[PDB]
Amino acid sequence: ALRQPQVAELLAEARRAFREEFGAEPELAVSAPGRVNLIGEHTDYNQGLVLPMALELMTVLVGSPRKDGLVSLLTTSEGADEPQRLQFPLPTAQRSLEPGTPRWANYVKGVIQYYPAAPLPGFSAVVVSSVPLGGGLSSSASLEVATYTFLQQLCPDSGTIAARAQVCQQAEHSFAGMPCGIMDQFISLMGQKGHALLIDCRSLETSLVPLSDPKLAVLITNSNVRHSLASSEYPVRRRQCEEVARALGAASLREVQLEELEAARDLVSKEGFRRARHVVGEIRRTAQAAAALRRGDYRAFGRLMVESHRSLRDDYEVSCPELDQLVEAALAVPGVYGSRMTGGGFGGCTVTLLEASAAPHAMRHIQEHYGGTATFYLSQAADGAKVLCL
Ligand SMILES: O=C1CCCC2=C1C1(CCCCC1)N=C(Nc1nc3ccccc3o1)N2
Ligand SMILES: OC[C@H]1O[C@@H](O)[C@H](O)[C@@H](O)[C@H]1O
Repeated sequence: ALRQPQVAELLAEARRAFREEFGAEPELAVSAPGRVNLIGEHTDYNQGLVLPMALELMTVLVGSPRKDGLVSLLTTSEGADEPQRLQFPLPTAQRSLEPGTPRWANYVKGVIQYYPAAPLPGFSAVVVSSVPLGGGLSSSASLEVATYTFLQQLCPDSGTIAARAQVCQQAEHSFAGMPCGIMDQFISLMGQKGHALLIDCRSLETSLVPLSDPKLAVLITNSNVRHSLASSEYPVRRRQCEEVARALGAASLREVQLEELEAARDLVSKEGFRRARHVVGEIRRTAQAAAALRRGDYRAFGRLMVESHRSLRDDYEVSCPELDQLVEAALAVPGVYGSRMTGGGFGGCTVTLLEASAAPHAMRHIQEHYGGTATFYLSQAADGAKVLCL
């Protein structure tokens, strides 16, 4: 059985908690979703192509401006580290915000710190989410983009959608010590109901690709494991990629194709060569997968998904036995087109494209084959960041 999601239920929860917490009805509501990457993994920081969609799993901030220049936060999200409440003054020229405890508030502090428009007033907010915290569906990008979307109501920015992704990304880098690409923040902002989003991470061109055929489902399976390497080995992959680009005199691996890589094998470590083969291959597969998805060629799409996983398992070596066993189980189920790890790896989630009617059978079979305890979301493509005046 798939874990259910909510929206107005989250707003009502947010709202009740805020009224209890601050003695007044909140003035403002925002939402930003988590994401699944359908294909195009470890390409965003390589100026590659990614094809994410926004989930119905989302973060909701409910708040009001203050006159006293301080920020007061409650989260009801479980899994959030103690305390559930934090207050801090706004940063100034003299005194910047600092990352620390509790860690959940670092995402909000980071976005406030890098917010490009003045004057930013203080505010009171309640934070809720259905995005499982650090389960591999970009809970942190959902919190950053919801925060960003809230600040825009306190003090409108004059900029682009990418500029806002970059701020949220700077918060992730500087306040959470995770040097991510733009994919997660970009999809949280840019998502549309019934669409995946093709992101060119070189040009920052985006295209909404239809994905709401009722005979098709996206099954997210959470391994409910996260090896420490998810955190430590992510920045290592970015450096090895930079090292290969650098060796080949390329601005980025986007500029490099397997032929040029094959010819500069002497110029690069055995592992360097493996990381680049995945990225160069993964960029190709993502363009092929976009072309496939448009035609409604799910069989081809699924094949490209399996190739992405094999590449991530063997060349990028960012899978783990848990994810591999989850992908093995999925590909054994009749009506499954394809399965792969999604996001950073070393745990988190798999994404499976399958005929809707196969989902019940696939969930039973994945669970019985999974040596741990799997969690399931059946995900339609959802809207990106929204605002509701209360
Ligand atoms: O420990 C890690 C390791 C790296 C991945 C990651 C975490 C934690 C950090 C804060 C405490 C819980 C776990 N949280 C997130 N994301 C997040 N999204 C949130 C939305 C609403 C409220 C709180 C939220 O925390 N990501
Ligand atoms: O495709 C791998 C992805 O890993 C995520 O953890 C990261 O936040 C994204 O920016 C992207 O690099």
